[PDB]
Amino acid sequence: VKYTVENKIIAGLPKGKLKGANFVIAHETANSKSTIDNEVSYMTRNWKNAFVTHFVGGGGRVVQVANVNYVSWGAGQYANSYSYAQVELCRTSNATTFKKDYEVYCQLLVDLAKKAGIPITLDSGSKTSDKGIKSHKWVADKLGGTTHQDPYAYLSSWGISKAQFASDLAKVSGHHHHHH
Ligand SMILES: [Zn+2]
Repeated sequence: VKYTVENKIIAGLPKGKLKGANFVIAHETANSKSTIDNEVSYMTRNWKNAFVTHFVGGGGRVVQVANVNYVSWGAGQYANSYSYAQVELCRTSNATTFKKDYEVYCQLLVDLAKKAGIPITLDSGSKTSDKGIKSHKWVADKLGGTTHQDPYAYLSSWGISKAQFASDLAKVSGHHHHHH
């Protein structure tokens, strides 16, 4: 799947070194009324409270709001010290929009993991040494420093289980000539 990264990197962010480039975090906004543009404007003004690296939404748009391979304030202190990137899915009520949003979400999570040298697994293991794509839920369950459970409630409303999300991420990495 093809996408365009819109550069809206927030001016003035800290560029904190990671303890390791071990995770890519899978989020969603939990906001049934916001657009991706609303989310980007809000996070620009409120970055001191929280920020991620990327939004996905608005029909498979990507907006980058922070550089990767530095701390982002997205998932509590324990995940934030080990997250190469943090990718946040915006909501839609439109099935055509969602299919675009979701395909691009899966492609971007795999693209970032591959660039960081992180395995394409979902919610594997239990520690900061278990590299991979991690839901906010897995961070809450295994590391603490947060209680959020995204993105599974939202994916479930669109008929996508955790098992289906794992299999969809593997299908991106499993493409013929995805890698050497
Ligand atoms: Zn989250």
